[PDB]
Amino acid sequence: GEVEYLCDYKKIREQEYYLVKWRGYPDSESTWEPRQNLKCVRILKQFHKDLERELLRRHHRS
Repeated sequence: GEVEYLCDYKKIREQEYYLVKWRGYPDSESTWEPRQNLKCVRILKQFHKDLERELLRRHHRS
């Protein structure tokens, strides 16, 4: 299975999950996958940096 891109992130409650858009599936077929299922470290880093910037934007608002 190859991750094309990550769509979202959640943590319940110790366990982290990622909404994964799979290569060869349409966008609406993305599925939630626990961190250990995934090998795509570059994509994870880019995803996290992107989200970090958005939370920082929000932190500054306050």
